Amino acid sequence: LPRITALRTIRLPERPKLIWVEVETEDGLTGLGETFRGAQAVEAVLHEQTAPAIIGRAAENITSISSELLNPYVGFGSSSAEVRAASAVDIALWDLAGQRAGVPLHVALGGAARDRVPVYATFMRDAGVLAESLVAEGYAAMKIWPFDDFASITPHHISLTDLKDGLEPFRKIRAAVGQRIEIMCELHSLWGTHAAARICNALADYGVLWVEDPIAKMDNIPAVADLRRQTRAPICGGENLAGTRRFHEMLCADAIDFVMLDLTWCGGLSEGRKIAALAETHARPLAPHXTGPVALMAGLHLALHAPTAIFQEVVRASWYADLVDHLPVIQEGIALAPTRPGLGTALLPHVRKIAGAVVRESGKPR
Amino acid sequence: LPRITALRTIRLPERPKLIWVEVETEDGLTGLGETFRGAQAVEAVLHEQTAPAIIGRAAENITSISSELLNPYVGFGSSSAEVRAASAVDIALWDLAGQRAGVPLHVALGGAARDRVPVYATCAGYDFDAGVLAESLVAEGYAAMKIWPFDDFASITPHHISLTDLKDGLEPFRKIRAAVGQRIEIMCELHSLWGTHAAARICNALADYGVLWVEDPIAKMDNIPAVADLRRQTRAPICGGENLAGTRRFHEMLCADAIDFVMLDLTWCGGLSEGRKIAALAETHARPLAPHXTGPVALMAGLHLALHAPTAIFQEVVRASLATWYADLVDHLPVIQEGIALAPTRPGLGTALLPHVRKIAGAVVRESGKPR
Amino acid sequence: LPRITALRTIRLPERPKLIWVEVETEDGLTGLGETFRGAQAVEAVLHEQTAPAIIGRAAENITSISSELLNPYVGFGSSSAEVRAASAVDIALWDLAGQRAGVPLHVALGGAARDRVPVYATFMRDAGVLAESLVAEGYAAMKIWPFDDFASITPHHISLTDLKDGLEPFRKIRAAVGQRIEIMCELHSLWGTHAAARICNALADYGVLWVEDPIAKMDNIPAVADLRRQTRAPICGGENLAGTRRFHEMLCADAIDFVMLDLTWCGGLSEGRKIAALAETHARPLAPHXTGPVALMAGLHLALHAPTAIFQEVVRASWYADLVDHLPVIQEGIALAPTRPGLGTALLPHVRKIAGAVVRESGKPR
Amino acid sequence: LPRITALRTIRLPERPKLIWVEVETEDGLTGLGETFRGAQAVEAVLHEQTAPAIIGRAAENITSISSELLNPYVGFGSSSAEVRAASAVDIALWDLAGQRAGVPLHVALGGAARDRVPVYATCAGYDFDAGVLAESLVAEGYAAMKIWPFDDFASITPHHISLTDLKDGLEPFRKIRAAVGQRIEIMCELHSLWGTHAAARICNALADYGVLWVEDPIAKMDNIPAVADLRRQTRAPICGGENLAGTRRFHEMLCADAIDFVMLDLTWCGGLSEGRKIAALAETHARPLAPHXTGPVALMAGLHLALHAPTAIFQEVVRASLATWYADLVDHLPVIQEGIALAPTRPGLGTALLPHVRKIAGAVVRESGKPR
Amino acid sequence: LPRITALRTIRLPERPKLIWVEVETEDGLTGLGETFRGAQAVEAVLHEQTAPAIIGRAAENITSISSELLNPYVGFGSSSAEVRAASAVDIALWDLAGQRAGVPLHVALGGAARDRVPVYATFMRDAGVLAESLVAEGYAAMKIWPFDDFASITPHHISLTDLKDGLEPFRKIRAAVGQRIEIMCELHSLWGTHAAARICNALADYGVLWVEDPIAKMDNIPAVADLRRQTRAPICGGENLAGTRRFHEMLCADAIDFVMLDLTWCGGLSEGRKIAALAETHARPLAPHXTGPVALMAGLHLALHAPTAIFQEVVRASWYADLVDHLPVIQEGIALAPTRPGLGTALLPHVRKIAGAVVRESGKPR
Repeated sequence: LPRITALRTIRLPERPKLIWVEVETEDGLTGLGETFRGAQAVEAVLHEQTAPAIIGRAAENITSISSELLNPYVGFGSSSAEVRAASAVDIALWDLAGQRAGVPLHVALGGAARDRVPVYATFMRDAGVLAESLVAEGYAAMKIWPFDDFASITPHHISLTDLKDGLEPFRKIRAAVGQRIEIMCELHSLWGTHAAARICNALADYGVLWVEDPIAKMDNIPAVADLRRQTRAPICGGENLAGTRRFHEMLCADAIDFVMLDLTWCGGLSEGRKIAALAETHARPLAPHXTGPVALMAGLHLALHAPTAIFQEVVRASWYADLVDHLPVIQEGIALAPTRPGLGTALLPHVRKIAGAVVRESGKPR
Repeated sequence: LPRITALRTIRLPERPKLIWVEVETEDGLTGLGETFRGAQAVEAVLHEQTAPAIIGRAAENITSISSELLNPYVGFGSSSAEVRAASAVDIALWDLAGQRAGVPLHVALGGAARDRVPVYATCAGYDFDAGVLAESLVAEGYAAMKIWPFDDFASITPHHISLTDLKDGLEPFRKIRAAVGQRIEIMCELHSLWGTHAAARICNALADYGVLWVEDPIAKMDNIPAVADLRRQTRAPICGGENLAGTRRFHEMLCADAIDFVMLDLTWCGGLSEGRKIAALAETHARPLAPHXTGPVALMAGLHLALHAPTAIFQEVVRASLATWYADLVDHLPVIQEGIALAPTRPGLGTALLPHVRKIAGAVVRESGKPR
Repeated sequence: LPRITALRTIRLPERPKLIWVEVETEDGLTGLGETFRGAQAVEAVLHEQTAPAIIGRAAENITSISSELLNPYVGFGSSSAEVRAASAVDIALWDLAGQRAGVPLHVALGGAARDRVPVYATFMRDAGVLAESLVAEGYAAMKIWPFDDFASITPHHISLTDLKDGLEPFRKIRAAVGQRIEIMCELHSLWGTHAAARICNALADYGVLWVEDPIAKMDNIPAVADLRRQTRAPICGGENLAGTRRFHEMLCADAIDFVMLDLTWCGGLSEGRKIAALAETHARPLAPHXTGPVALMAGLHLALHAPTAIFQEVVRASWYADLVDHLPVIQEGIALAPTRPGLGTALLPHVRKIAGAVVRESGKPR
Repeated sequence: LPRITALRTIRLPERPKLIWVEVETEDGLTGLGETFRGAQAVEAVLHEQTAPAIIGRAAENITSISSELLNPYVGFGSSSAEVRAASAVDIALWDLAGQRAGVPLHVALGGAARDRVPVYATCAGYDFDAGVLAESLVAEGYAAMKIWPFDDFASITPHHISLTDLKDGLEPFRKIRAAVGQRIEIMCELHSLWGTHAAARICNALADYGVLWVEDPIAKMDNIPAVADLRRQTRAPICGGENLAGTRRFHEMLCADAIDFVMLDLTWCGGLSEGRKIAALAETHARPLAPHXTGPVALMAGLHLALHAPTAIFQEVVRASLATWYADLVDHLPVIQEGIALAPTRPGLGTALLPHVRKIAGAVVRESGKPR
Repeated sequence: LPRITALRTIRLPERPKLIWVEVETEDGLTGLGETFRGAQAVEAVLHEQTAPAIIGRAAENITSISSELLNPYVGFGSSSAEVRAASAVDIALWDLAGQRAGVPLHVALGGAARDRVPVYATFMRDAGVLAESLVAEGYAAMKIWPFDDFASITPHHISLTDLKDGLEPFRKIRAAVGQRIEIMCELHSLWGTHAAARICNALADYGVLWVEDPIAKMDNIPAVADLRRQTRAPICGGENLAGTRRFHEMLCADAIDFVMLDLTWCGGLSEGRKIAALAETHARPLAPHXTGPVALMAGLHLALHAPTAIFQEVVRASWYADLVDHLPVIQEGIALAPTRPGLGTALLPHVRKIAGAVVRESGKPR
């Protein structure tokens, strides 16, 4: 029916890590997608290789386009420039399916599993004070990463004295708010097995909800599974992983307690929907990750569709409002279900005319 | 002492999939590397991401640089544009180590395991009846040949192959046997095109032709359980790894008993540092190895690895009897006589871009740091 | 290019466990290696079997020579007299590659992963006092072995009363310095499964960094893996093991938390480099072991190259200075990266003329 | 009571790989043992290390002594010079136990399981057309023969074997079959020379010759996963263990279903105490066993184990019809008639060095303790 | 050489569970063996089936006779009447080998691994008082079974109140003697999985050395392995098991921490020697079990030979002295190595003339 007509990318010097992709179909509509990191490489993928492959294709064949884009000869099965490009396009295509059908993107996926989802907020100074305001604002959980700096000394060991400093923020939170908020420890994929296990064991007293991405890197499923087995710590994994294969393997190895994924990194909404189905089959909980405003809106759509989603990561400090027309409605630490058709957000008309914006186009723009 | 001072990429409109990378050091030397596919993406990585990370670093910390470049926050554990870019730089760095020490690259790696390696030729000339081909390949002394006559059928569907399409794909195997019998090895390339049923059906049907290996049967070869089940059910000899990257994926293939032979492309796997680690994996498992061959630098890099690797048995090459475009771009190509590649004696990689390459019409030349 | 020209061994009656090997190449240079235990047997291997195999060979083919030497018809896959000889020669050959290239040995290996590495020091009286001086000197860790004597009663059981005596030094350390130093318990491969597990469990309160070589002997990978699983104690293994095969097996069984290796026992630098790559693939930390001055310098070179190295074992009490021209520079419990080409140490000219030195030569000495 | 008083080693310039060990006790008796390869290393171990450890100990604590000598701080779990030295002493100690009790060695071990064992002959005479050989071996009553025609090809490369080299290596198998059909068993020795692909290719190609076993296919046989995968994929009958040592490695081979037959050399595996433990492993797994045969002492030690071991089916021997150098060095050799070795009736090992051996020209004789 | 000439059995109405077997060889010597339970069935096996099989056989072929006797068409692989008979005969045959060679039975086996072995003694009233006398007498360990009676209510559950009563003796021991004696809890193969795990967990605070035979019955290797895994309790197993096969399976499953065996039940000394070698390969400790005086002497011989033996079970209350000429010398909780040839004990001449003794003979008695 309606075919893909043009592909446009936008980069802004103010945000060098971001890239926006707009896909035009012949019916006058335009879909929005986004991805994060290696923005020039992604731009190059989208124009050099993605546009020839997708322009002229019927836009309704989203899953089939995803399969092809997620399956390049090199760079498949990882969050590569190739796969970030594919993720961006897939979001724009689901956006378009929602527009065409006049329903929110999560409904186009197959429907809402919930009308709203708890959000968590994403400390070196006084984490207890921070915990107080977040509790007051109604946030059920908070995430902090106070061990990061220590990995620059060495990722394969952490001193007992450096460990103790890293634990202070958790002591401060529990002293200030007890059990009134959940804590997540983010390890950013920085550590070897021994350091990871040392941190995980030391966190026991603080009752964290999860330890996220403990091992460098999280494609190391045997290392994560052994850590989980030895320490019995709650492990979250997935943020920077892509494709059902690595997710399926983590889940089957019993390496993780929670599934995390970034819809702009993991392959996109079509892939993320498949990962949600894997999480459901294993009865494991899931939370989408959040970069730019589009990643956030795509994530929230998944968090409302996914049978086992429990949280959506939001930022508090994020300029998103300068780029797009709508953001999700968050009330007392709870994001509500969008009702607008499609993704429910679009770039503001001025974004192309921002100083030094790099705007590239393939095909025949409207 | 010697620090990295600049990073240059070259792209030529006639070879759109290729990219050459040149790495300059304070001591006046330039190292050459190369990679293949998504050349603009790779260029972008090299200049937006790699250049700021390596410029100012001592060039001699090859494996440390490689560890970093192979571990980006996104794109790790696969032949992503990130890892391809890393591989190109790693080749340039080993080139430099060879140069500084005045030794061929494979000696910088820790020594030759052999002074020559058997080759098989898959490509020739300027562009890139099986019985007649087999005859002349045998005449020229090649121990092995690789063909891929099933590829077209996968465009009908990658998940089934008819009995009729099967019979036709097997015709070239019949011809080779009828023409030369056991005088050459045959390798069936499947290019990661097929699902489990179609691959099993092809693998079983090839039994009677005594193929040396069936290469990359499964779409895609990160599907280790699918490959392991294939090898188990059919008992076919399986070669895997050409388009995979990093020690993790190879380590997993090998532990799962998924493959009989290890293949790798030195400009896709992470580079020579990683390839050296991948060769050690193979040696530990007692499995044989062959480097894959794209541009002249991949060829020379693969050769160095084939001479260094304890278990290397073959090196994929360009046909030595037929003049090739490689010869237009670089000063030196490996000596291949009678199905044998000889060990290079020159220091470093042993080949460099010809002076006119930077000036070719429509060449995109991008630079970071301070080119001399 | 330059070929191997002569092989010389030196034994000194003062140090009966040691042996030094010097390899001459035709370019005038000479490489130094060393190994420890069964020094006469090693001498016999080097002259009877190693010298015929290597004299006339190009010295640059280090890895290939290692493969042949590590692969004799009998005695492969263990720290045998055959494999200690091979290790000694391989160190001398890497020494020579560094000399030829005019770079430190770790650079010849492929480069530094770090410019310096923490060292640990290697108590029955008052361990707390010892802990004070080591902390003061800046040592991050210390290793003690107070259970050794009990294994001579029986290696398959340890009395609750003997256990308690063995634990005193750990109590004294923690009372005297708290968390200011790491402790490692060395079990010297002396114990059966039950005694090992008893010791490991009793050590929990003292928060040891690792328990090293708990089982007699550490080729017993199933016994070590079960101990690790049942007690969840941090296990170090490898000191007296050789070849990638036994290391690969330990790592795959999840038998260990830390990889230890002795470069004069394990097959040498070429083999040790491969073991470092295994450790890296598993994301496990590594520390080289230290015997004579050469073992120490070879170890330190590996500790600077190995992606996952965290410590280098040093002695405090070691006469090394009477034998060789250079030792590594240790500052405040931190060994710095050598800058001299090659191994960075050579026997002093007088060593051959020491009283009763046994000096044997094969080939044609300079 | 009777304590070990001295330890003697003998080396002869004509048999440079061999070493004999003699162990003296207070009661006037001397026990004989032997081992093979790295004879100077072994001599050194025996005198620098073993002698101080055993001298003064009661000779009757054979298994305790063995446990100690087999557990050196370095060199354990392999046929190291340490473990070879230990094995030689353990044989001498069981020799002594037999002597003191006035029983053949295998009876000291706990009894004969059989009064004779079938043998296969691999060596003859003074130096150490397959159809003609097979004919006379059959004529002489041997149930089995062992050949190793692939060894030379491994010096080209251990990681691949051409189809042509393959065809030639198989020729002796064709000849044996064409000459004698099913009248003799054939055993293919591979001597741990090959990588996984070359071994699989050889194992598969031997299917049609009905070989009893393919021996030590993999370089080296501590690579249990490689051997297990080989046996699984090809279903070939695999014999392993000749050059391995200690119960651990045998226990692991057996549990992994890597082998169909257990081979061991009593002068390399740890000795008779350890071999007895290794035979118990085999019995538990219901797997058959054969001792390997180097010098006359290894032969006699292997025979005793073959008569004792519950699952022993064969014993490798020297050809009984042809006079051998063994007869120059020792007083007694096993009775081998018609492909059968008879149980010795003499006490102890049942053979001792001839008086003139100590005096042979250029004999290196070293002693520790107090020789009488 | 000397052939088996006659087989004689003796039963005494005073001890209905026992049976003695004497084997005569043509050289005038006679060997003694023994077994326990189902004494009439064993008598019937020995005369109906064992005697025809062994009379006329050379006695020196002990291991071969054992193989045949342990391998009947029915009843192999268990401590059956068939296998108890075989065990009895095998002990008599090893006894004879020691006599012929003029050495103690453990020396005939291959030698002593130790010249002496610790013994442990085998409470509802006041276990603490009992603990005091045993400590005073020099016993390193004691074994009690206070949970037995509860299994007669039901073997598949134990009440929290019944559990508490069962634990009292352990509380009393630790209150009265602290860590001065080891405790073993004997469960007699009485319990299902849940009861066994409940008991095992509740015993943690009392620091028992082992829990022996927790599951009904100990051929249930998966049930024992899961118990060991879930509770991490030290498990002893083997007393009533026979043949290397069941032992090999327990050990490979990591079901046990200690190997126990009864030489009159397990197949005999030849079989027990093979089980000792299995224990050694796994690096697991071993203790022989003790029924009549012969079982005890046979056990002690094994405990002196077995590389990994740590204890020998002795009784304190045992009339043995009325039946045989020698018992082992126990000094301060330590049994010393026998020096007499053979088993080192023989029936007293009067035993055949005891009132109502049932004495049966096959072959031609002297």
